[PDB]
Amino acid sequence: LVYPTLWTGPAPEANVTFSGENSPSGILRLCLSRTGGTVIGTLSVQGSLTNPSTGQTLGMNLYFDADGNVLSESNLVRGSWGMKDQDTLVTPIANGQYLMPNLTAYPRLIQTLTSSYIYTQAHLDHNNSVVDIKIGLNTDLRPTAAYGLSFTMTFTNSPPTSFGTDLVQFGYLGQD
Amino acid sequence: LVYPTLWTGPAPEANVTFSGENSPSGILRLCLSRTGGTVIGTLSVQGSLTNPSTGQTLGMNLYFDADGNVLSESNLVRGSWGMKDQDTLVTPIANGQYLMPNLTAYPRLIQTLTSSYIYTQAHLDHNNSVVDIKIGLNTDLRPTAAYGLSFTMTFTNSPPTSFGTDLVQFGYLGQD
Amino acid sequence: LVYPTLWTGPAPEANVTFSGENSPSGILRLCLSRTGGTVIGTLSVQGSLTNPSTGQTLGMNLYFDADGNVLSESNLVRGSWGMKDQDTLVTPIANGQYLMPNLTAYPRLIQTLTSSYIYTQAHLDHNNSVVDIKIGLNTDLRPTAAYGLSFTMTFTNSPPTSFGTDLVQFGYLGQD
Repeated sequence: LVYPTLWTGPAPEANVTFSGENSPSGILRLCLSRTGGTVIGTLSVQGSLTNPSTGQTLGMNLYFDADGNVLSESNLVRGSWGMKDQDTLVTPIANGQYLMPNLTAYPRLIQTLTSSYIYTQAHLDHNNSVVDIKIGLNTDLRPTAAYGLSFTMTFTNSPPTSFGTDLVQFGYLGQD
Repeated sequence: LVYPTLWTGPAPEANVTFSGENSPSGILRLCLSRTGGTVIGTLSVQGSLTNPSTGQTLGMNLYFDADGNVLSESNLVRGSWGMKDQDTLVTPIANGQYLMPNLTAYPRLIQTLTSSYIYTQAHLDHNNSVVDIKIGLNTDLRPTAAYGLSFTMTFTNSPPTSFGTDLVQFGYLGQD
Repeated sequence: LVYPTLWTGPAPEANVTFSGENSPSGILRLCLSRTGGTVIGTLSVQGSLTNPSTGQTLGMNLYFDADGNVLSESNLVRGSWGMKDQDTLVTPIANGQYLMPNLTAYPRLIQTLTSSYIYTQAHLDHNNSVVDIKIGLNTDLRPTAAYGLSFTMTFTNSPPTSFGTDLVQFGYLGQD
């Protein structure tokens, strides 16, 4: 048993709208691969807010069904998520559940467990400005969702109009 | 060749006894998977100390035999370390050596090599306080032990009565 | 598919020459393994400068051909890069492209994309000094190089006459 790889594609186009935004104004480069029990995530985000949002934090939620497909309520455009085949996405995902966060380790809708979060930080293009990122495993999700993956970015002060981050990695326990 | 996965299970109960403590009062969520020559670890820790520990540091040591079994003298109760089968533990570990720290990269009982340590840090439930973890590969071990992982946690001042960390990750070169 | 593992070996001898030095005065411990779409790197560096360097930063470039062998112009001596067979190093590298950074995600010769970089940090043996490490995916190349992987270490003041880092990890998306 070798597991599939779920991703947004290597070099995707604008594929994420942010809270209170009309059209998609950011690119999310997410990719999940697995060995043994462990899923490994790689992440990089860049966007530009069309409005100066009065708030030091800004977030972005992924919600998945039982097979690992992204649900429409997510901040990611459905089109931009699938299985890795070479340098492309394969659209109808199969056996995605294996790359999702383990439901016993990271119980659904329980926000009070530190053990279900990953705190990390990413560097920003301009200056040595750092963004804190907080990833939430199964913590933030809608009734319809089976799994989840929340990304919350806090800025040193007020978010810039435009930003790109570096490549940030993370690991967590896979389901099954 | 596909390697096995060793872990404390996905949602273990109290399973570590901290130095100077009578009963297990801490939960260690550890998991080691592998591809190629690299072993990937995920760590998350929660504890509470029945007495107020006069000391900034707080450690816990794992000692393994040749097959990758946790030895009695470890801070982990040995009932709580096994192979992954779905969400369960399998108690006779077979071929665990592949997840142990490479004996040539990280020689036994040589504490003077920086290359044998991983310095990382975790976030603590309360505020955002950090705690510095220092994993030591084969550095701290008993005579009878074959391999070792030692975790030391330095708190910014004095350890709290109770605490839970986020999910931390680390990689190292595997044996064989 | 099961991908190979490329590395400098587990406990290599002096195998890297720093920009300006005539002989190798450094030890690079690097290993790349892969699972699914993700390549996972481990890194620790030890070196000493035979002169006092007027330069706060310090850097070493790896340049690879189509199969993932290191070219001569790389700061790493060629002798010290190969495939993993247990604790040894196998020299005709076959099928190494899979461990190299994906060319669609991390375009060649392009340095203005933050997404092509991995900012991280290592701890230095003496005190709790950190050194900032910036890995560049295909950003620094020679006309002959197919792929590239550049490490730049910025020190808090001038770089010391000798140093050793702890073990540091990163992930990126692999080619094919």
